[PDB]
Amino acid sequence: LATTLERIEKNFVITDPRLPDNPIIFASDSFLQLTEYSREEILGRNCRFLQGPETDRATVRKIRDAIDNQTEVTVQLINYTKSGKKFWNLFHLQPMRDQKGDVQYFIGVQLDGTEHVRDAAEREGVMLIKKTAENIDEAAKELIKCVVVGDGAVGKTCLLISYTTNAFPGEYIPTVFDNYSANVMVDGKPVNLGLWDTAGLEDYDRLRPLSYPQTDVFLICFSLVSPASFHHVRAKWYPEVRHHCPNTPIILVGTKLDLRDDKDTIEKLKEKKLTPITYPQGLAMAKEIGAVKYLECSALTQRGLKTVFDEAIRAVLCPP
Ligand SMILES: Nc1nc2c(ncn2[C@@H]2O[C@H](COP(=O)(O)OP(=O)(O)OP(=O)(O)O)[C@@H](O)[C@H]2O)c(=O)[nH]1
Ligand SMILES: Cc1cc2nc3c(=O)[nH]c(=O)nc-3n(C[C@H](O)[C@H](O)[C@H](O)COP(=O)(O)O)c2cc1C
Ligand SMILES: [Ca+2]
Ligand SMILES: [Mg+2]
Repeated sequence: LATTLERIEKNFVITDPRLPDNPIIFASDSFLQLTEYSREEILGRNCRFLQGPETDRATVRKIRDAIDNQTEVTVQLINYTKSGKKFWNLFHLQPMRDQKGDVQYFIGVQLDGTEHVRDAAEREGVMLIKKTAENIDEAAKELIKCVVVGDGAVGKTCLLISYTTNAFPGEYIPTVFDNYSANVMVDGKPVNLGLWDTAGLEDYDRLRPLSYPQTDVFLICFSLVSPASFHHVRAKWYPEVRHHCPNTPIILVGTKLDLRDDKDTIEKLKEKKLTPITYPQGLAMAKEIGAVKYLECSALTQRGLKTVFDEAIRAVLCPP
């Protein structure tokens, strides 16, 4: 079918207006190059970070008004790179609607230059960016939406960071919402996967479901070394997901696989009169909640990590 997003060699972002402050959920390589930001630095944030001292605030208000009214707009305004380099941005914004006809995303295309353009030059630029926006809209239809839920501190953010950047973040900072992207080869075909990271904390219960509409697959995560997090799969995560999304495939993911055989961890659990969750126990839970797959992984060693996302995609593309 249609091209994937990574083949569109233009500056653009896609945002999710259902989440607080309409954050970026996809950014093109060209946009990264233009703006000097890393992908993780800007995914999960509102695009206003591009603005600065010389930006015309009236023009910014036009953009806000268009977003609020869910209509397209085309403007020119001064923006800045991460290092403070000024550029002119011939900017086009348009809503992307789902099958029903409701707004699902906003698409924004930037044509960068060194001055405000007019007459013929303006007309040419506007035509180019509008065409680009239409190509993005077609390609974005196949963006797979995967939402990751589970208790606080089970490793949701670490596994996303490990998978998408091969690093390990370490120092625990609780998440509100954040987003990650991956282009994954599945049976020799490129697939764009969007990953919505969410807050495990119960006090975020009223916000979390803002991420749920139009989800293609859920990963419900629990730590293999926290029996409480495992029990919460049955008591909390499964029922919450099913309440909003009765028919969406779930993959059950056991995290921190590397700690299941860790001597200190086993000893600490023993002090609490507990033991790690075993593979057979995790599998039985998966069957209980009707998960299409049960998988184990470590963000630290990356063991099993690739398979998680490969199977998330297959759960959507290859539904038996
Ligand atoms: N040994 C080991 N530690 C891990 C692994 N994954 C996460 N951790 C540790 O667990 C802590 C919590 O990880 P996070 O990914 O931030 O937890 P979270 O699930 O995103 O928590 P919330 O954002 O609050 O919902 C991290 O500080 C890591 O040090 C892992 O695979 N192996
Ligand atoms: C799809 C999308 C792309 C955007 N791209 C830019 C951009 O390239 N440059 C910019 O200055 N603002 C951009 N914005 C506008 C800001 O995100 C924000 O909507 C604007 O600053 C007005 O809202 P605010 O007053 O709350 O900041 C974009 C918005 C969306 C929805
Ligand atoms: Ca981010
Ligand atoms: Mg997190």
